Amino acid sequence: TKQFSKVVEDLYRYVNAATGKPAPMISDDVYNIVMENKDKLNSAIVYDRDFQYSYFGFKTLERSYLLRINGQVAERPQHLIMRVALGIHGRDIEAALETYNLMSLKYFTHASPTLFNAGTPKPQMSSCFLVAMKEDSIEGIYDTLKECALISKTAGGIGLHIHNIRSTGSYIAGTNGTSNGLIPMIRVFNNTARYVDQGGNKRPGAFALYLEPWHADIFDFIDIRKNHGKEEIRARDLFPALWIPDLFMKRVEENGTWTLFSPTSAPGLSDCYGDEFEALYTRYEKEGRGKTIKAQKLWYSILEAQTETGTPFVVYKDACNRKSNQKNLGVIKSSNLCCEIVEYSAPDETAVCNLASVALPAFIETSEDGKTSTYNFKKLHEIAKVVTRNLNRVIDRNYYPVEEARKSNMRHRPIALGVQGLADTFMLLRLPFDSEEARLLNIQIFETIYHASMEASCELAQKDGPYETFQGSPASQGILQFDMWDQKPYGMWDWDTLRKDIMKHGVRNSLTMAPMPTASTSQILGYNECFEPVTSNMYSFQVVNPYLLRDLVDLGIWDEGMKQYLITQNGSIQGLPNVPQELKDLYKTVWEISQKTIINMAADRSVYIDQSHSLNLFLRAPTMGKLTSMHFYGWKKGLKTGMYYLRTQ
Amino acid sequence: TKQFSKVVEDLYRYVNAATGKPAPMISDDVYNIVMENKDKLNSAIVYDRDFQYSYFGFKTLERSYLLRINGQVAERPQHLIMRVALGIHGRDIEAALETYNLMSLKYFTHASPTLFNAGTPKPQMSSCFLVAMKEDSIEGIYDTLKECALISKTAGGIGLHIHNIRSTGSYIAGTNGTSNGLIPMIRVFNNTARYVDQGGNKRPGAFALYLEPWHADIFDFIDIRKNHGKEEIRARDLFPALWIPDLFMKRVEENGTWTLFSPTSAPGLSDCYGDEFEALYTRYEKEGRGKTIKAQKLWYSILEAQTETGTPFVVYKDACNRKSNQKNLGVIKSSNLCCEIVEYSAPDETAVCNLASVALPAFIETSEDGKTSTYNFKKLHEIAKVVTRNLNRVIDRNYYPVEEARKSNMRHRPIALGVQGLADTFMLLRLPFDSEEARLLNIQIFETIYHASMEASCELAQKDGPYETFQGSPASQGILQFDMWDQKPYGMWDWDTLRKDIMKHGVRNSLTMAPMPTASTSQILGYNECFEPVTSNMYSFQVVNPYLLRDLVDLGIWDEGMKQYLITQNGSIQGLPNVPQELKDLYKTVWEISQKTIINMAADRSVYIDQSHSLNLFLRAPTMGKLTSMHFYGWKKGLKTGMYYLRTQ
Ligand SMILES: Cc1cn([C@H]2C[C@H](O)[C@@H](COP(=O)(O)OP(=O)(O)OP(=O)(O)O)O2)c(=O)[nH]c1=O
Ligand SMILES: Cc1cn([C@H]2C[C@H](O)[C@@H](COP(=O)(O)OP(=O)(O)OP(=O)(O)O)O2)c(=O)[nH]c1=O
Ligand SMILES: Nc1nc2c(ncn2[C@@H]2O[C@H](COP(=O)(O)OP(=O)(O)O)[C@@H](O)[C@H]2O)c(=O)[nH]1
Ligand SMILES: Nc1nc2c(ncn2[C@@H]2O[C@H](COP(=O)(O)OP(=O)(O)O)[C@@H](O)[C@H]2O)c(=O)[nH]1
Ligand SMILES: [Mg+2]
Ligand SMILES: [Mg+2]
Repeated sequence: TKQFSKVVEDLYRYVNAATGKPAPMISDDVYNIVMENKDKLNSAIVYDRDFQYSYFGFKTLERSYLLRINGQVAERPQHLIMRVALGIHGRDIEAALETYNLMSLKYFTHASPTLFNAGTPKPQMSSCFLVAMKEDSIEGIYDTLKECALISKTAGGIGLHIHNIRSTGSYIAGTNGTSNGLIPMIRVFNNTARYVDQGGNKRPGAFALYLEPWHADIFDFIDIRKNHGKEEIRARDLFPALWIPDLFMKRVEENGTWTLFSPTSAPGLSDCYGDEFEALYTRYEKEGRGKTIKAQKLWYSILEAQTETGTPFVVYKDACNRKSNQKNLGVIKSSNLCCEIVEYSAPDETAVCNLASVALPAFIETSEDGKTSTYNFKKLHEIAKVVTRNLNRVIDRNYYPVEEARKSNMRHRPIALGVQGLADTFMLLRLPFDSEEARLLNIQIFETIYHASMEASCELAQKDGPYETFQGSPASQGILQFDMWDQKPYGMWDWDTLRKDIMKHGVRNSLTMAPMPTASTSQILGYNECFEPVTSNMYSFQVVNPYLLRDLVDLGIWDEGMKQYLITQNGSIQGLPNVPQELKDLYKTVWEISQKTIINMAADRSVYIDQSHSLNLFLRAPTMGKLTSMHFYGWKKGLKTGMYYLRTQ
Repeated sequence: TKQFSKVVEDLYRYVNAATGKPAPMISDDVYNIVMENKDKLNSAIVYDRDFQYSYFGFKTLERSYLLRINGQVAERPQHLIMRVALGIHGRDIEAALETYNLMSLKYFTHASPTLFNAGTPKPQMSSCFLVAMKEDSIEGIYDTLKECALISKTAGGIGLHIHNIRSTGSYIAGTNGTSNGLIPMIRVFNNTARYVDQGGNKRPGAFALYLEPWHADIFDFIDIRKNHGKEEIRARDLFPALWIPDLFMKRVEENGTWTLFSPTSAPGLSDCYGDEFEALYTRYEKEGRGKTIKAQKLWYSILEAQTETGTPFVVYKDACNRKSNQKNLGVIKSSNLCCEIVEYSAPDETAVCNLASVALPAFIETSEDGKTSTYNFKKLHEIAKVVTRNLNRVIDRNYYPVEEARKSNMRHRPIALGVQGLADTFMLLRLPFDSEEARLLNIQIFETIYHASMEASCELAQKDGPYETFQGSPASQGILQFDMWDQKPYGMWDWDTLRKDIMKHGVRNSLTMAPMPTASTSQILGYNECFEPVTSNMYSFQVVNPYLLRDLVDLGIWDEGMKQYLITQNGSIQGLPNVPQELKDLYKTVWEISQKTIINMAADRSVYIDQSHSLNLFLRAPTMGKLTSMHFYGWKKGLKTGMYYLRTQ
């Protein structure tokens, strides 16, 4: 079917034939809206815009995104986009059309759960949940398990922190028995992640687990992904993530000692950070409450697990807490599944985020005369304020799987904007990733996205009031993200006036920035993942980097001896017979870029990031000394997410 | 320590040294009682009675029963017995001493959880829980999981019925996904049984699962114990039990069809029985709601699973429901872990039982002159009324792990008396198990235990009122167990007067009889398990049946050629060179007794059994035809528990 209202009509009237059950795929209010504005909405749609998707991006859309009736596809990409626009915007037709246009022209896109569920009856548009283990008891464990199950019924990944659970051998009152510890309890959770598929479909598993490196069960925990296992000791479908206090990095650097506690013989450690933590830790240590070991014995094991599995993830507890606008809430005990979100959670508050990404290439414009291109920072600023408003709408229109998630979200209203196609943007603008021009561009991009999102949230706070927990926040006092890094902003945008308005009117959102992986939403738009360099100049069907391809032909030098060398060399063009140094410098693979520049750039953009970002590390010829220096480099650079995956060859 | 109050004192003042935590092992009221009656209670104890336990029975007591302080034993058997007596009886010192005496002289014993926890702070003295799957939803599954976890924190086995859970492929509303079915949900439960050890001690695993043979997931379910598995398809630590409607046995016998439904496409089947079930089933069948198959295809698979694993257990739904005094409550959906308990359960009611067993040998008395022995039915009657009162006390003094278990138990007050050492009783009295004299003795024993327990409960109903749900019950109408089998009682006891009193005054207990396996409590007292024949005349340390041993020597014929033949022949004396036919007939192994006599005897005693009993079947040279005839034999004999385990050689 062409006509959109006709498509909506089918979707809405759909009935499951195998069961005789009316199975509507559109909500009542979004049906009524479409029908009450059929002519406007149908004639707004430009189907020519369906041809903006590459063969692969469209096949990503077809396989898992466009709504289906009886297994056959029912939605054209333009129909999905308008459905999302209405689901987000409802009655505000003006904004719906604005978002339809911006999205269909590929200026930005919303995270997968949004694309799946916006305008449908069960509108669960959130990607992230961070859950607190409720209590160190069988009941608390099982209330928490139930909660993960209920959340796993819907789209979205889970970060779960377990710092409060009794380690192996700890005592259980009213029985000569002792605790089994973390591993056997992790196994239960792993099994629940395997069971709750949403049925029998394909994105299954995936809980990230958060632990501080002092927990006595740590050596087994970091190893939960080891493939050569002792079998029952592992958790195949779960991800270990380390919640590292500075003290640990210090002890490792000093080649000193590290002490392992059960939370029960050393209470309160995860409910403080910084100097208060170091004082409590050091006191417990001297009081003989734990099992002292050599710091570097744990370190060696961490690196060994990382080298082999790519995990555990590394997120610095102290950086996260010290530099968070949610610090008036209490101590943040975890990140999330992909290490971008940094939000407070408690037994009654399960932190949620809704994400979107701005497509960075869309703002490159030659508009001057011929050839020479610039970057439209003004349009970016403009779009980022649109994306900001959309994500607030989503907050209010979202259906929450559990009450801890609704209570959390309505209270603090956190939002997460990110990017895709940074590599595309550098490549188009003739900038090497490690160039000074790339370094500058990365700072200014993140500056304007942050400023925009903050300005738009301040405007929303004027219309609607600040978020419930604004007062007492570092924003209420004028302390914006970069301030908490003790830096002046780059200064492309007027921060004094914005800060002046925040202090006066509030912001609508406790948080706004968390550049995410964009793993599937980068494929729809056809750009490179988030903020990371190209991994290979040969996609695989087998595709060669389009900006590379173009360049080779313009030089004549593209034959077959060129096509074969690329498949040989893993899409690297370094040390290749007849290629200019300019291309070599431009089309470096991530394996060919100084992991130090990656971390520098990460640290530069990080002053404009409210939350954190999913920072993969790529080591070509990996060693323990090499990896050690990347961890400590990022740690001293003040990073929140020292490391997402360790990807290796 | 000798002195009991001194032993109590230590137990009560105990402190966990590893943690500095006061870890009392006696309750406050039982401490105060002991101290307030020290002289009476200490001088009541006869330590000479500790020598009534065989080497093996005492080592059973030492290993897991007598309370420990720092791993060292702290309790003499006489101390445990008095602790149980007080835990059960509290302030009623008279009854405490009565029970101490009867128990220490080995007239009866209480079930393991009682021996473990009576008089201790967390007094969980129940052995059995039957749990209802709460709802066909992720929430209901997980509320139920939590509940099993909480119950598995304490002693006792669980029967769980799952008839209401959507089979594989069934539809899930608000998602193109479909159900995973029973197997993946069973796997979750299996994993929770493995986790909740009570810590790190030794009786772990064990949930029995109840399903009607019409559930579409049945072929995989019956196979959950198969050792040669497809791995993830199994549930190693759980037990399948079949809840079989008569219709199924009919269809199998008629070589007809059997139809498999999801509970969602055929609702209400587990919430009826008998003719109402057959009408609803047959209607669903004709309406095309299920997947028709040949009855005998399911049958063949059942027998194949049973032959290999010993499971599933077989309990007849219709026999259980038709012949239950709890039938005014609603339709009973399961038995329990060992197939003795038949009690109603609902999402808000989790059926509980407290068990004890009467030691059948203790009532044999020569008292006449010389040699000739009789059986004291009058003393048995007397003791069984004591055991009855004790188990009511336990109801009121028990600590319930979950509120569904307390609500259930306080309402209907079910009790479960059983026996051990029936084989000992036959062997002592010179009766072959398959003799007419054994057959008679089995009937009269079960008659007097039933009558006693009923009389004592009627007396309690006069003191305390009938149980909440007495009115409307078959007991309130004069329908006692045997009446529901359309039989006159054997007539050793005056049933008219008892029935007359019940009708007038009520009974305290909805149910009273459920002969259980006695697996460990038969070893303490040193008798053969429950009501089953000796399996071998050679225990194994290696011990030969004591009544056999004695007989051989009295005949001279006991050398070493005799000792070696017994270890050869698996403790069988059939076809053995120089042994009288009288001994052969007396010391038949269970493998040498007509499984038909077993079932006859089972069916005779079953008219005096309120609930059911744990009826193992023993097939020497097993075939599908042989097994088939035992199942149908027991089914037509009207048995509730057609089969507990299939034990084989
Ligand atoms: C019962 C049980 C608990 N545990 C763990 C889970 C919890 O983290 C921890 C204690 O939980 P719980 O024992 O359920 O909580 P509790 O009320 O008994 O607390 P306490 O005994 O200390 O007063 O023990 C096991 O590992 N295995 C078990 O069998
Ligand atoms: C969500 C989910 C449910 N199930 C099973 C568990 C339940 O038995 C059954 C439905 O449970 P639920 O879907 O949790 O209950 P519901 O509110 O969605 O009920 P319905 O959709 O039919 O209105 O599906 C799975 O096997 N896998 C899954 O991923
Ligand atoms: N459950 C689940 N959630 C995921 C997965 N990948 C990403 N997410 C969630 O979505 C967020 C970012 O997703 P991203 O990789 O950018 O992909 P996108 O949401 O499809 O655009 C993370 O913070 C996760 O919580 C997954 O494989 N499983
Ligand atoms: N959890 C658990 N419960 C059991 C086990 N064996 C028996 N039970 C429970 O106790 C009841 C009868 O136990 P029985 O075998 O006679 O042994 P006893 O309770 O130790 O005397 C059953 O109905 C079960 O619910 C076991 O191995 N594990
Ligand atoms: Mg507790
Ligand atoms: Mg439901």
